[PDB]
Amino acid sequence: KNLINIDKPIKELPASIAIPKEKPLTGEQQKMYDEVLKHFSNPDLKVYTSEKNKSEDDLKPLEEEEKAWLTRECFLRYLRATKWVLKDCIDRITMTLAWRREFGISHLGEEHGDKITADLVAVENESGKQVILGYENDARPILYLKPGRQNTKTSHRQVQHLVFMLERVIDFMPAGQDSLALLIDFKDYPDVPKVPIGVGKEVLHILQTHYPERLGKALLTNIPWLAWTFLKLIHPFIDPLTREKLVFDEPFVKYVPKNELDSLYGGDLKFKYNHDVYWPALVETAREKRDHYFKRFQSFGGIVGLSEVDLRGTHEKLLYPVK
Amino acid sequence: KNLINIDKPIKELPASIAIPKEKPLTGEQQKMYDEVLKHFSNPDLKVYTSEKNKSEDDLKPLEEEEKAWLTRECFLRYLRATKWVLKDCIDRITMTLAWRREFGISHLGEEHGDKITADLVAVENESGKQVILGYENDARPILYLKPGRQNTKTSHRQVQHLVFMLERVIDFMPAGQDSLALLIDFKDYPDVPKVGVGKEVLHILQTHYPERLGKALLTNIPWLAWTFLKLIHPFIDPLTREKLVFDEPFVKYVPKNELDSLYGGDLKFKYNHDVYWPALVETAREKRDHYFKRFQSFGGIVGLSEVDLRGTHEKLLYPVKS
Repeated sequence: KNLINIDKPIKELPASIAIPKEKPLTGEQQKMYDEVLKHFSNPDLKVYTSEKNKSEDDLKPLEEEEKAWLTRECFLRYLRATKWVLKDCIDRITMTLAWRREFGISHLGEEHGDKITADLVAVENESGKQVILGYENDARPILYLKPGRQNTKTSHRQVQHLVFMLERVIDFMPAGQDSLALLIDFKDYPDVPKVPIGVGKEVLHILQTHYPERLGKALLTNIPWLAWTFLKLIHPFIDPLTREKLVFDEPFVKYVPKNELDSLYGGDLKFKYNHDVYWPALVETAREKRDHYFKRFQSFGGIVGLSEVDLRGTHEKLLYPVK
Repeated sequence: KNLINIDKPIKELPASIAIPKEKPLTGEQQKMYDEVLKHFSNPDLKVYTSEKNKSEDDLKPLEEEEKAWLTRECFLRYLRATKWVLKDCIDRITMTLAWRREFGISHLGEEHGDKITADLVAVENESGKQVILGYENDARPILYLKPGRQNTKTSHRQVQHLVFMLERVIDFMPAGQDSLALLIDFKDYPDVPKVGVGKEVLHILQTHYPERLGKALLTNIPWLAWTFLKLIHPFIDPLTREKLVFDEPFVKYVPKNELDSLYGGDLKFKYNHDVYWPALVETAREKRDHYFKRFQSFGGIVGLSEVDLRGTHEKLLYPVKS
């Protein structure tokens, strides 16, 4: 039958998928990067404790978990997102640090004090409306979004749930990659009892402001007829780089290995969502990844600027020693 | 209290809305335009009789009603849409002529032989899912699209209906304007009985109606869809996103006395098919009769200006270069 029955996240990137080569930095880009590193490596630096309630009178230094989040690639994502405008890059990183503090995820895990816990959001995922499973052609972990399986009413918890899953998919990043792939299925799921808007604006703000360069590819399917037409109509007018991220009306297998894809979309993975099995496995797997990540961070001096290639790897010597 | 009950299309652009003056052409654009004019003014020109069934062995000369469609502004719309690439402009105009013939609308009206008649598509508009009414700040006639009021099963007739309405809003273009404004309401309408096409509609819109979308005002957008629009919006080229309007008071773009009260305007409009449809069709018909009569009075030649065809002044504002 060729189908592979699976019910838990795939812990590692298979050796069959190579890690895409990283685009090189120009002498000047390398110079701006050093400026960002210097700024955040300042032992006296203090940052706002909140984004929404930002106050020049309430600043706090970088904690250890924050220094571990301020990585080489974190700097690069912001540098590229702000089009290498040093001042904007610094400001954005600072505001995301403030937001992570206000939102309750600045500690890199509930085990370090995060207010956003697995138990807090677990109910939101009981119908499997979001699933982390598999990796695509460019080694990007896959996040399935199935709005047609909505099981709860509009609430702020829905936002915390989304942020939690995004942070988890990020934990699943293999060494050498920092972008994810979203597979969005708009189909209606009647088997899922439907529950009987402010959240939209907060979701948008978070996605556009605090997760720069995370969208590697977006695979769309079962798009509503009318929505499809509007996408086709505006498509010729979307910036080249962005349009290349959008994939639709194409074989998903063309972008995702067959054994890494849900059979529901042409792959070989016979996946059925079972909460009492999938959720505990996801949380634990993510936990082990961050434990390793944080342990490496400490073994390398616990300083700002370390590379995620090194933090997520096991090689003895640093591939990217800090200047 | 300050509302106005209305149940039929507004026939003329009010004197209170000025027609935006057009930008003059550069010496180079002018040169290219003359090229288009020369090509389509060729007395020996023959063009395909169909787009989908295009055949080099089946070419027919331009009929009188087609020369009337090949206006100065028709050439310019295609020139602008093809980024002033002569070869592309000429090819596109030719395929649209071929498409209009195959689709059944190459005669400028059922009165001249159009296969697409008002009677043919009338039922598609019974629930008022599309309405032509009013003009906005830039004198663009307004076309309302209420997909939540769908009253029929999917079919090619729905396509014919859409094309018919587009051709009608074009008949409503005031002299000096050739772009329309679309007001789309995605709200669901339960009070309306419920129940490739999508691909055909896309092809027509993207290929045979260049530069017609002046403004697209959107409202009652679904939450999830709204998020995607906001997310991709920063990456849409400037000119295109300026055309899109949402999360803004429509009155900012449409005079209140030209806007449906459901969206903040003062027009209290209720769709009554037996009243609205006959008026729309007749008004459009009268506009087409005038347009064609003017065309004939000016020699019935290719290249005439829609400003002159839709106006009443005696002397031409845009004489055709001999």
